[PDB]
Amino acid sequence: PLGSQLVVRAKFNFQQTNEDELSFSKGDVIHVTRVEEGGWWEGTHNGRTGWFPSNYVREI
Ligand SMILES: [Cl-]
Ligand SMILES: [Cl-]
Ligand SMILES: [Hg+2]
Ligand SMILES: [Hg+2]
Ligand SMILES: [Hg+2]
Repeated sequence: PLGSQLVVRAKFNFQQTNEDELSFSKGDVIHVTRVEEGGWWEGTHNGRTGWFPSNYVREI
């Protein structure tokens, strides 16, 4: 559970590949909540929480 206040911006549109993943549109800002090796981070956006590809975002 990330303690710092990391925010990222989506570089692409992402359709969740699983129910536990975050769908989002290019330009959306995501608040990172978990960061695990493997390329998938967990995050929040508009009250929704889930995993997403870390290579789809740019740290703000
Ligand atoms: Cl969205
Ligand atoms: Cl948005
Ligand atoms: Hg992956
Ligand atoms: Hg969203
Ligand atoms: Hg939003």
